[PDB]
Amino acid sequence: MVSKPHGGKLVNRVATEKTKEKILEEQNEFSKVQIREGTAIDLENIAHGVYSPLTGFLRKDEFQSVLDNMRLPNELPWSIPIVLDVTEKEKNFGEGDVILLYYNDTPIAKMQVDEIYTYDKKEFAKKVFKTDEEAHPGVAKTYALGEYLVGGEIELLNEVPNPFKSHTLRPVETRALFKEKGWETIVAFQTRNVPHLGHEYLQKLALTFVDGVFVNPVIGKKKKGDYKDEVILKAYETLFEHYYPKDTDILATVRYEMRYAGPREAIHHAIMRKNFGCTHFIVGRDHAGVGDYYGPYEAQEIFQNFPDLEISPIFFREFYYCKKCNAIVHDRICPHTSEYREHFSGTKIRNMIVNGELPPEYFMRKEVYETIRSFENPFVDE
Amino acid sequence: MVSKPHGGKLVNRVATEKTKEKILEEQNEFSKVQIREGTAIDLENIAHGVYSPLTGFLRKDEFQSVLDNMRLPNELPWSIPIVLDVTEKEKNFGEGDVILLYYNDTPIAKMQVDEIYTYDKKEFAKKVFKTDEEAHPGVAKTYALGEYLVGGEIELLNEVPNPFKSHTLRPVETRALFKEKGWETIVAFQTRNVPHLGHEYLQKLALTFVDGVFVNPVIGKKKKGDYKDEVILKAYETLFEHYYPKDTDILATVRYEMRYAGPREAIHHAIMRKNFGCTHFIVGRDHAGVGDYYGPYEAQEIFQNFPDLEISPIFFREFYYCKKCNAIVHDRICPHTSEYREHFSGTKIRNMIVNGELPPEYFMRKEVYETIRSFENPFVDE
Ligand SMILES: [Zn+2]
Ligand SMILES: [Zn+2]
Repeated sequence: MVSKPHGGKLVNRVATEKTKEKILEEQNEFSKVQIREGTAIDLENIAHGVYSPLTGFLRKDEFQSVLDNMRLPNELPWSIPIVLDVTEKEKNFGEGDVILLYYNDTPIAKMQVDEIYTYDKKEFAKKVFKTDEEAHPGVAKTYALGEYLVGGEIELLNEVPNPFKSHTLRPVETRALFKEKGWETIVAFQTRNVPHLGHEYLQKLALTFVDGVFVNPVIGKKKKGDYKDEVILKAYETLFEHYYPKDTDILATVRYEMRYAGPREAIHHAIMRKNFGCTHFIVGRDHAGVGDYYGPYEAQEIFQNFPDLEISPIFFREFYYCKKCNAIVHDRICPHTSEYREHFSGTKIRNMIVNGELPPEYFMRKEVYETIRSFENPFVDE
Repeated sequence: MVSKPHGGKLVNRVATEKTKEKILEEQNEFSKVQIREGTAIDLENIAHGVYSPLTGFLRKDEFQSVLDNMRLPNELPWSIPIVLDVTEKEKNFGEGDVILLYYNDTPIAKMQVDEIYTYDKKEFAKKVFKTDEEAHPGVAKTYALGEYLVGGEIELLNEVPNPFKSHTLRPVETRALFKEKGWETIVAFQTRNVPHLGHEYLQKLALTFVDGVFVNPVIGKKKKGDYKDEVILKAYETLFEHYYPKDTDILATVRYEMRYAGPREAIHHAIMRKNFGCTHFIVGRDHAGVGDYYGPYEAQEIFQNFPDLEISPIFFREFYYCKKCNAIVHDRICPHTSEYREHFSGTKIRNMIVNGELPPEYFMRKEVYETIRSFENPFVDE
């Protein structure tokens, strides 16, 4: 098969050097609106076509459509609302104006404001997140938004500084990379942790029916205790060098603030990976879900409502390392009792390292452990 | 699918207790013909339906058809000639007579002689074995046969004494066993050696797409150096107990003298396994072939000429244990050089044990080794 960008064509909303030049000369005659970091990232994903066919923030009819149907008005799958919020005090502009969107003191984007509209916060929250419980991070963030959403097209002037720009290839680059290597089918594997054997098992299992693997670590906010992103990248570089043939794998990052919308977000992740050029998308259990809100297989079941998605989700059956079979196996072929079975848990393996323990090599490749240990502190303190 | 016996129906040519009674009272009025042990085994396989639809030894038109087309006159696949040979001196009978076939001083079968015919030994040999080189065991055995072949139906009175009768279930028993366990698809795995990890890998790999596995050790002539058959059976019993879930495997023996006909014999083995009730038949490299006569994949390629065989051959791609991946892998997913790779060789593993060495556990399950070692001598001295 061939991977076509969501909506037919890859969006490019980067500003010409002529536009960025004049904007900053004439910036005092443009209303400024402050945005959060998550939004500045959304704006680079719009500009670089990661959110194709979006060309800016959603207008009213599109927002309502996304809430009610997870589709755009024209029926194209779209499941995560991409919106810009302002309060009454922050609203120093009107419909038709051109405004500048600032992150701190940096102008990130100019925006042609098409529509300024209101919304029901309780409907927003319940429909996106399937709950109106304030304990849910996303419901809490929805309830904190400004009263007004602002729809219209953007042009990217500046982007938030990225330490790993070298790894952050945009969709036009990953597509050309797939084509150079002769890959017609490509499987996306999304992660925010170092690779364990379970991860490798799935990726090499996909290698049997797909030409290549696109490992796509997400750069986002870090809880205290997570692996530093540098660590995830170096660990994966060690894995590929030592255990993968050379023309089977591509590693590039993408910046994206998780909304923890559960199954509604798995569709979004598939759309982003489609835009990168992928034909297939591995989906695991509890994907982008928050415990006690979404079922483990919920994020798999939702793809039944999107036959038209044109990227193939891949669901794998349960598996575990067996210490008597000495192999990754499954219940159908292994008769051994629970003490021989080791289920893979990125969290248990991380806590091991945090507690000063060595993961067995049926959990973690020796060389991957040595790479993690080569950092004086591989974990975020903030 | 459902497994139907070759030709539609399972042959039973066992003699009634009334026939065996009178035959031995009136034996002095029946010509006796001495047969080889291989032939007495052929006769039990005919009687118990292992050779369905055969009901005795082939007549002239059928023999010619099998040589030229590997099919019976009615076009049914049949590839190995099942014939009874006598010399001029041994021929104490005529067409229409009823004769007794003796192995030593034991009457094994009575036979209604339909046809006594001649044949060209050089054609026989070249067509069955693809060579007329006397160095080929089968060509040498063909050249030693009596000048006359004898066609006609048999009835089994006595069979060669079998130490493992308890394991030698006939096709009517294995079919009923499959049905009792609810297996609709069954895969045959044929062997004459103890199980190594490669064997287990294939059998459990088949378990993913088939309901059960039918491991079918062949009892036949033993070269000096082979494992005793008792050892193969106990080793497999240890393997299943320790590494297989309980309702996935069935182990029964069959007695059969290999003709070393290469690909022509792989079709015969599939027909025998079909008659046992199997739907699928694993075929490995150099199956029933003699080195420097048949290609490694020759025995796979021949099934292209038998679409109508109604038992599905299974061909597996190359694989090997990797001592850095620590797993059975393949070239597509493993980049490591030749010193990390261990290809499975039942012969190399046997020579290890003969030379007093311990096979690594990536070659042989600890418990399987301990079972073999539990015999004071696990190898045949003659
Ligand atoms: Zn096990
Ligand atoms: Zn390897």
